[PDB]
Amino acid sequence: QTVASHVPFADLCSTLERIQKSKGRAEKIRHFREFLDSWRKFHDALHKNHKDVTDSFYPAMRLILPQLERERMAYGIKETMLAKLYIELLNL
DNA sequence: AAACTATGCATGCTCTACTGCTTCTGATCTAGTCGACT
Repeated sequence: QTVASHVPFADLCSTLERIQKSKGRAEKIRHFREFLDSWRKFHDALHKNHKDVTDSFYPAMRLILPQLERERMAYGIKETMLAKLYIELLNL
């Protein structure tokens, strides 16, 4: 019953887009804090009955900070490979 | 004078081979990524 299974990726993408659009640091910090607080409240609500929980903010934190990813090996797809795959798949 | 048989022709179906054109597949080759070394 991980929290990440109830959080659409669209919400995280929208939060990141709002953070990027904002100019002042205050707005970015406010958006991130609101998202984290919502996640924490949902986590508390979900795990009321469970005693030992391994669920955390890792699923979103790893995506927010890809430069700190070490569990996942190199994807092997750089910009050129990604462009080639997009061209082939989209049938452009 | 009548019946049987040798001879031949015309045509459809089938195996077998050969020549040539087109397409598919195995083999011969450069770009991208990770890694080794110095």
